[PDB]
Order: sequence, then structure tokens, then C-alpha cells
Amino acid sequence: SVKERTEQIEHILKSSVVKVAYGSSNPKRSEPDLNILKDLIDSNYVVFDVLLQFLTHQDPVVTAAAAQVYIRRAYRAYTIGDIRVHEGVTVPIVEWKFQREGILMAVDHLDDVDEILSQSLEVILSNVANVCVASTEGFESEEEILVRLREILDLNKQELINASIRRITFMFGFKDGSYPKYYTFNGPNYNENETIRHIEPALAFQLELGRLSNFNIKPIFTDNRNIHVYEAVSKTSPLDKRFFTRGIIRTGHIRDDISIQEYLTSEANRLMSDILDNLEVTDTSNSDLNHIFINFIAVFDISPEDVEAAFGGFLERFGKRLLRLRVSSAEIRIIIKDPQTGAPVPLRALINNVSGYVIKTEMYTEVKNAKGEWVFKSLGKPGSMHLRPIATPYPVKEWLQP
Repeated sequence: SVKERTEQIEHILKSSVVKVAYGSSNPKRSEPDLNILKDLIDSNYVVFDVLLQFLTHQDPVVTAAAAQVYIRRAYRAYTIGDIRVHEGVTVPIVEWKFQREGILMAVDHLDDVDEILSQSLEVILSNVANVCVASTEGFESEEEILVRLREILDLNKQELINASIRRITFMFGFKDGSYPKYYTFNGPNYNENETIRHIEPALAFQLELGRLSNFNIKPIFTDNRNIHVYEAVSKTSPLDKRFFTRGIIRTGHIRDDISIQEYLTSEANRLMSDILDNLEVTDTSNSDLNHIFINFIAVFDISPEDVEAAFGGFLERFGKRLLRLRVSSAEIRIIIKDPQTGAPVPLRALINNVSGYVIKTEMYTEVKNAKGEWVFKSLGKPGSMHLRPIATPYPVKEWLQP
């Protein structure tokens, strides 16, 4: 796959750019066919892991077709406008509108940023800036690479504001399969939003950090960038300390042999082990109600009954590890494709150790309320949160309030 996908993109981007037959030359710069890219933008598989490669490629016409992907996909749950491709100081600059405007830039090395930055800003808090770096051959530590960003930011600060930059994101490509890195900095003082590291901000909703609105969060950086760990402390009670962990699975390659059930289940396990590793290391001192949240991103042909079955025994299998770490509940978010309609239908497994004697895997779908809001709707018999809103924050231990 890594290779075959990477190969698949080269062709796929170029088929959008080709308008003509053999021999006859094509326009130097035309639009790219959406319909060809519509596979890549709406794909169930991962894309942002390699796609970044094809942004600082040779042909500038390609770069453009690759960026649309990045933006079209990145802002797919947004009503996107029209995209305009400029030429900047060195590299081209892509600009789009959505509902506010966004800038996208392509670079070769972090030393060349300060340059194009200021320039690009001449294209013009409510707007979005984000930058891809092709490489950082020159630095070593991460903290090293940051402090240059902190400069590169603090240096253009004024210009950044004058373009109403809500937030600016620095991306870092790869080719070996690693998911890119991301550093996003907010606001009128430009500063790392540490809580959304290593995710495009448009997709950040994936972590569902809103649901931690009753606690004071702090990330706890990790080798692994599918896993986001947060130390959380009740706003109303400093003794109610917890550890919310927010894993995301996005599928690179499904095998032929194995069913969807087996896939979900193994991929599922594979996180857990890492997840639980990172905890069996970090200082989880007076923790007590720790939480795991696996968010599958692909869409799947499995059926609800199959899904549920996929997670029978899931936790039981890590009994000790979960018990010493004091994890109590899990929550998994899977997306089925309706058998007839083919429409994607999201599910929600919720598994609860609570009432310590047995585990309980409540199941649910997501559905819009009468009022507008999305709502857990139990698949089976009414369960804990049958009409409750999906976006409902985690409640605090009230009996620790002074």
C-alpha cells in the first residue's frame, strides 16, 4: 500500500490535469477535473500521510491539483467556496473561501519560510493560514524546530494579524508512511494550541475536545500521533483528576483474508496496547475515571450486529492493565454504510466497567434532534443516553465540590 497508494496518487493527480490527446499540447494552466479527485477527497483510506509529498513536487500544475485535495478534504464538512491559485515570491500560493478565507503554502525547508510568509500574506480574527514544509534537514530535536517557529512567528506577528489570522498551522510531510506533524498557533498573540497538535485543525473535531468542557485540560505529548493524551482536572474540584485519551484510526490497508469484523477488532486492539503503554509510563497519580475514545474514520460495510460483536471481550482482555490504570469506560465511533442506501451511518459503542461486576456495551447511532442537535439514539433498548446530545460534556464528581 504505502508504495501503491503513493504511486496511485501520482497518476490520479495527473489524470485531473490532462485535458488533451496524444501529441497536441495542453493548456499551461487549466482547472483540474473534480470528478477524478472526488475519489481521493472522499476516500475511506488515509491520504494526508503522503499527499503532502505531492505539494512541493516539480510540476507546479501538479502542486495545485494536490493542494485542492488537501483543502477539499480538510474542509469537507464545511461549505467551501472557490479556489484561486496565485504566484508568490518563490512558490505558488493557494487561496480559498469557506463557511472566511484560507491560505495554503508549499515550502522545501523551514529556512525558506520567513521569506514566502510575509509575501503570501499580501494576498488578503477570522482567517486561516497553513504551511507545508517538505523537509527539515538541518535540525534534530523537535523543541529546536519549534523555537525557530516561535521566532518565525514573532517576526511576522504584525503582518499575521493584518490578515486576520485566527490560526496558523505548520505541517510536515513524510513518505515512509508516518502521519504528518502539525503545529497550529492561535490568536493575536501567536501561540501553540498544544491541544491540537498533529491534526489539521479543520478535522480537529475528530478529537471531540468539547466534551471535556468541565475539566481543565493539558496534553501529554507522545511518540505516537494517532494517540492524544490529556490530563484533565475538574474545574469545580481539584481532586477529580482523570486521563482522557483520544485515539484515531484511519485505515491504510485492509487485508483480503480477514473480515471487516476481524479488522476493526485488531486495529482496535493495536491502539489499546499503545494507548495503555503510554499510560503505564506517564504519571497517573490520583487518577480515577480514565477514558478511552477510539474514533475510526473509514466507512465500513460491516453490520451493527457484527460491529457490536467485534467488541465483545475487548476490555475483558486487558483486565489488569485497565484496572491498575483505573480506566473505567471506553467509547468507539464507527461508520457503517447503509446496505441499501449506501449512505454513511455512524454508530457509537460505549463500554462501561462501572457497576464493577460486569461490563456493558451500550450501542447507539447518531441522529438529529427535533432542535437541530445530534443525539445518541440507542440501537437496542434505551440505554444510559438515549436522547442525550452527542456533544454532552463529561460530568464532574459533584460530591467533591466545597
